Amino acid sequence: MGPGFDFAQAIMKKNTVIARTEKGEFTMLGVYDRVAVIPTHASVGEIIYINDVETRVLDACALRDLTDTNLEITIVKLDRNQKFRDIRHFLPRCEDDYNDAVLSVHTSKFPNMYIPVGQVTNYGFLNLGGTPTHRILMYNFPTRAGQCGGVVTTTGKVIGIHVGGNGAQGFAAMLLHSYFTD
Ligand SMILES: CCS(=O)(=O)NCc1ccc2c(c1)OCO2
Repeated sequence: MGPGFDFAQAIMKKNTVIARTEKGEFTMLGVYDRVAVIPTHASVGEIIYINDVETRVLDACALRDLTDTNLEITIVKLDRNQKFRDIRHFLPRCEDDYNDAVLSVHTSKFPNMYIPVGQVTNYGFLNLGGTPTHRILMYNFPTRAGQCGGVVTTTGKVIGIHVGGNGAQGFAAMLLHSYFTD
């Protein structure tokens, strides 16, 4: 409808796949080469389904900060025959607050879904499903089961992936440029 949705659509159309694990279907953001991200609670194993194709996992790393606190991001390297468009230059370098964000989801259950979530707070610490978690972004939208892995964007920036909610608020794990240096 406007330039926020324009940027979100551009990311969804080229840089997302549908990931299936034993824990469900997730929106999965491809970042560069064969490297993607998913919420750690997806419990990635040795094999994952990518757009319903059986795919070997070459590496999977559940990220934690230097206090050894959960970040709820898993970085996955996929044995896939095709590279993602490199979008690392759209990742923020530092922790921040944002205005006018969009949460975008693409699954069998929620195809081509775009939610204007509005203002995003650098919330920080969250007890997420009983797990102490850092670098959480919060938005005041009643997000629901099926949105985990959804991409949080502003115009020109890919800032997080949706990891939970409390019925009234939704929570995303930050994406930082420093996670994907090589
Ligand atoms: C807190 C429940 S939820 O429905 O908001 N999000 C799914 C979820 C489930 C288990 C988790 C988790 C997130 O992060 C750590 O363990």
